[PDB]
Amino acid sequence: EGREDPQLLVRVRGGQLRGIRLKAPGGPVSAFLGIPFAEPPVGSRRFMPPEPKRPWSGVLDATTFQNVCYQYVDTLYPGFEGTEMWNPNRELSEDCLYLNVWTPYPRPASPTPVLIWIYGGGFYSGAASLDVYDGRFLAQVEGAVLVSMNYRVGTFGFLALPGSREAPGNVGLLDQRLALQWVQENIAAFGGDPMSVTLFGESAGAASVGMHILSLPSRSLFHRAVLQSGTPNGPWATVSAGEARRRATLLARLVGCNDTELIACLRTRPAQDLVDHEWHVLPQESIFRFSFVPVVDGDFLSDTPEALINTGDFQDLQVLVGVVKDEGSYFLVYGVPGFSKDNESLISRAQFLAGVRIGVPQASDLAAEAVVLHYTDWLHPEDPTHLRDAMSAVVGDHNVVCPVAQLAGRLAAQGARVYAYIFEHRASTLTWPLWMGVPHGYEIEFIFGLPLDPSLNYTTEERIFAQRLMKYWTNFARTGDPNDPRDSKSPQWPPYTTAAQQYVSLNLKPLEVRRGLRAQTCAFWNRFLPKLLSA
Amino acid sequence: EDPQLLVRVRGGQLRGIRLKAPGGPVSAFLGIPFAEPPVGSRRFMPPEPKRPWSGVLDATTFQNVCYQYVDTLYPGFEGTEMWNPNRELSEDCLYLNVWTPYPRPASPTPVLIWIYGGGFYSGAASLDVYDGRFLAQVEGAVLVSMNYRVGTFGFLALPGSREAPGNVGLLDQRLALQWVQENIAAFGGDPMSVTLFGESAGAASVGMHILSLPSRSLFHRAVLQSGTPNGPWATVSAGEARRRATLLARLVGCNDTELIACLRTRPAQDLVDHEWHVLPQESIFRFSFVPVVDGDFLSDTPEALINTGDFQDLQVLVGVVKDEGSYFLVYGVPGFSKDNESLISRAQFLAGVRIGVPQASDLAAEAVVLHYTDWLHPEDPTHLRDAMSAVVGDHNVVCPVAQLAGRLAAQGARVYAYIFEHRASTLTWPLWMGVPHGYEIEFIFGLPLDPSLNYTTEERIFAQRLMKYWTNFARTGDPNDPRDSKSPQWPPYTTAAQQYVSLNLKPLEVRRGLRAQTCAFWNRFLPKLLSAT
Ligand SMILES: *[P@](=O)(OCC)N(C)C
Ligand SMILES: *[P@](=O)(OCC)N(C)C
Repeated sequence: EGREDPQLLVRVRGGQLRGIRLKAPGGPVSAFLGIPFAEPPVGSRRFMPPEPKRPWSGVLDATTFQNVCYQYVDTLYPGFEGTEMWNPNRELSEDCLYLNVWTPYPRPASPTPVLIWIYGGGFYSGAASLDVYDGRFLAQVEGAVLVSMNYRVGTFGFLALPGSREAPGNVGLLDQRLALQWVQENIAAFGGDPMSVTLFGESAGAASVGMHILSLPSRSLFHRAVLQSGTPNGPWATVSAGEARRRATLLARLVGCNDTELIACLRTRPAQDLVDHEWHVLPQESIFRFSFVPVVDGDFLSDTPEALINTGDFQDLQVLVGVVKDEGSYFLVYGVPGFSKDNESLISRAQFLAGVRIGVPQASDLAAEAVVLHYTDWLHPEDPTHLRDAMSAVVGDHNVVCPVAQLAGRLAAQGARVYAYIFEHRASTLTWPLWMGVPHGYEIEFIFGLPLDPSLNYTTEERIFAQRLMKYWTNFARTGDPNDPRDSKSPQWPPYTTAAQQYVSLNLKPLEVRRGLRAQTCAFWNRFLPKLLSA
Repeated sequence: EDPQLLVRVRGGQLRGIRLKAPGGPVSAFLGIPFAEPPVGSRRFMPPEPKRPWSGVLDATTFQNVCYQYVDTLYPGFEGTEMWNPNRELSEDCLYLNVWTPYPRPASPTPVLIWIYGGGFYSGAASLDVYDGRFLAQVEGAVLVSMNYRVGTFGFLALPGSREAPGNVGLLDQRLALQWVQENIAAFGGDPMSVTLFGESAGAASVGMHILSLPSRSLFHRAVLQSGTPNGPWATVSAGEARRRATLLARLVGCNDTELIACLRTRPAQDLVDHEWHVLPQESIFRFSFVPVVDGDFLSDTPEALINTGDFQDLQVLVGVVKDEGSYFLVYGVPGFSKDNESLISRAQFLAGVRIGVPQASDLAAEAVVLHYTDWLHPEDPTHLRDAMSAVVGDHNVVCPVAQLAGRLAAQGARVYAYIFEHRASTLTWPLWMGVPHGYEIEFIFGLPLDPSLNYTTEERIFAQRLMKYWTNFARTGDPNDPRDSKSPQWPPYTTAAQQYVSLNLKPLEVRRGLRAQTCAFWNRFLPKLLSAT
């Protein structure tokens, strides 16, 4: 050193880092990108828990995003922004256990609340380095310290032979945990406050956040939580030990491969081979089902999430949870026949009954009859616009909206402070057709405040709206309360409670308060439908 | 010695009485016998035609009420008493009444035939609310009502036996309908335009004449008020009828022939004493002796018969009241009384549902609870009390009606449907019960036109409307008033549009779908649940 920017040299437990000064709309930020937090999980370490990163010599260059974890790359719609935005934007490699830090410039003198992002991607994709997770705006505008990590997805992060030493499963969850530990020990170097760490994540990121809520060793590593459109409970976020064993051994068969012999053989397989067969192991044709997800191992997850939400003590917990207007529309184009991004997708009753078997793949004939009976509009039972929307509702409700209600309910009753939202604003830029409304993931760019970049084409009300949301989020991280402590003018977001079940609408209009989160419909999914699966 | 009051029917001569209605005189022929008294060896037997009589039979007074249970739940309360027998009980009860305009119509007049309800265990054609003087006078209708056997006497069956074949109460009705084909012309009725109407078990009876071929030649149109032949309460299987019959026998100290002989030796009231101890479960809106699927009167189940029948040349008017379920809650659901407001608890609601849906398995019971609970206020007692009412009304009346209306329309019938929402000002039941079943009858019959009865002046205008709808329906097959416009028309009920009208003080409002979501539950899902316990 000697001739370079003094604000950009930091020491962490493993060594020296050089960050980069970055432009935000309203001024500069500090970014430290691609800080390794684990030994590269390669070679004999594939399928295994992360090991802490051994110290390095010299000044590690932390000025660019690092590798993205090895994963499936979607190609359904080439050139199409709506899908491309989620695709890896750095080299795919198994050597991907890196994390990123954004802080103000200059770094703050007093310790600042830390927000840690956990990306979604169904546990088979994702990357901390996508544009919509750019931490600079929350860093520049709200003075937050934002941290995001890569964690292993797909087989690499989730293939499990439960009980074995060499593939215990949940290791992707462990990468996340290791990055949380890294934050505890090192964030202060950046002016972060380790005693004020808030996890936020969306979809599998949200289910991830909830796993950490439910898993004791993770508990001491954060104080507050945000789950956007995802839950640790529900039909897709976990598999049983048996089922995980089953998918793992099938995948092994499909590629050539006593648990030791099998795993050892899997370890000799090229990464692309596992990705090529990843999708062939699901018990039924489905949507919103993923092959390698967190397992109920009786270790990380001591019991099913359903059990742990019911019987856990959430005394100390402030939690923000919510959903987008159309949780189910996105995946309809991936595998319900009838549906497409390129037309209105008006479907028939026949296509709807078939769609229900696909969106609720674990349902018997009777259970499905019940779904179809519930969501049919008996005045207009053949009406293709309603059917198309009912198909979206089934998928959205079953996988997200009702799980979120089950979670919000149990948490509030076990003594947690819960704030709930439904996000209803469709981006003016959005490239999915109108019929899809607000698909999951499309609140993210607002929360992170991307509309503040005047080069991005958002409307002026969208720029103001983004600021509102960044304020809710960072207020929540600061205090456990999304409300602005002075500003009593603006309508208050009340806690969600079992008695009143209040939540707010997030759109361009001021906060409006509503009651019951699809209460009638969720009684179907959460209370009735389980029992109809004891017959 | 008025010649207007003197008529020769096929069996001989009758002398009527001149009665007064608010706007003029009416000729009444009360207690005309249409069958041999069904007594002694005729108990449980089909009715035989009344033998001809000498001289002039006095038909100026209501005859006896068929032998039946009498309600004593709230002794001296007008709400219950208005349904109790207003004449002596007797097995000698097969009589009918005819009201006609005074003087007797110049040309053949459409006939309405009324069939009382009472759960097939009670009722009488002589109650004040079935008084036909108003329809006869104001609208010029020829109105006929008959007594039919009820309880064990009308409905006890040992199916297959010669001596108690079941459905005789219904055959009583059919014989009274035959009597009308043969005799109504003498009173200036048109036997070629006969319209049945009935309420509750009476509506079910109307529905069975629809589904029973030999009855079809005896009327041309039907009105079913708050009841249907299909659904949980109106029929029983042969197996189940045999079961209750043999159990009633055992209970009163008694091979088919031998068993019936013994039953015939018992005093009427001994049978009635044990009428209510034969039901398989604690229940409400369930009744021991009801029509039986006998392969004779009813060739198959009413469900089977409405799914496949051909109803091309049939006009039908069907409807329900706003609160079909409130009435029976006080008769055996803990927490319910007419005296307080019956704000019930959640536990009372779950136990109330096993009583309201007695044939429901544990899982089906739960589906119902989970459906009818308002999840925004799971434990509010007002909601829970109203949901209880709705479970019972929906399961027993509204959804069966929706089902019938759909089937009839799909299979060629011309159907009109209604919900009745006006609570009578004079009603003596508490407000929480709303509009209980049967409290439309007094309006259709035109009782508010009696200045002495203390109905509001709006209620009188309402009653006039209703009488016009019903009699227009009898005249033409269509309840709409030709002379009259814009304001608005009553559209036929169809499977596509599902249009019905609200009947209340405001002008007709057209609505679509009759508890459409909730009836999909009862009519489509619930059978599947139970079938797979
Ligand atoms: P989420 O992670 O969204 C991206 C696939 N999810 C739908 C589980
Ligand atoms: P309806 O006949 O009325 C009985 C008092 N019924 C509810 C079956």
